[PDB]
Amino acid sequence: NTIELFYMPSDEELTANPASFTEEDINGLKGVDGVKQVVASAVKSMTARYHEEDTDITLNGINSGYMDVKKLDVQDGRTFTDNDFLSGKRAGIISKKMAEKLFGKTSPLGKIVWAGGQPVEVIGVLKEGLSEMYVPFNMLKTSFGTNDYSNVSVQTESADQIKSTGKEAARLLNDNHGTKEAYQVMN
Repeated sequence: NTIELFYMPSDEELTANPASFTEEDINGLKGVDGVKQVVASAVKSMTARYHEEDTDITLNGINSGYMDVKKLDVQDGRTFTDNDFLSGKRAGIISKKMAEKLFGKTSPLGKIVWAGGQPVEVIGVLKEGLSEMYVPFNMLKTSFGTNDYSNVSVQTESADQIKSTGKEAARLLNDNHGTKEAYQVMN
């Protein structure tokens, strides 16, 4: 019962204005009829570093709805709290693979990993294939200057709402951005 929103401007759209979702967008969507939850992330590739070890990782800056909806399961340590998202703490939850690459069999919990030159305390390792770390989206703003989400889905209350909620959510997006039909769900 989730549907993803995409940004694809038409030629009619591009020649009026020479994938971006704002915080305003994420907050608006939550109030769209039929929306149970908003699933939002900013996905970026970069190197992560601990001591003498380097690996390439996926860093996901997410909102509070993302964990909610995604069956993301922490095996050791803890998951994010709503205040972690609020304050944008320098806190990260890492996959088993990236923990193994950077730490081997040593516990990563409490250690500082440097992602793209930014320090992040590992507060959780996920249940078990990819090297990826999750951090509060608000941490991306201050640390990397990332102020938009790259990927957004909405979860509906029921399956029969997808078509209409999806459409409404897409219109809302277009209206916030002043675009005609750039934002859309699959028809």
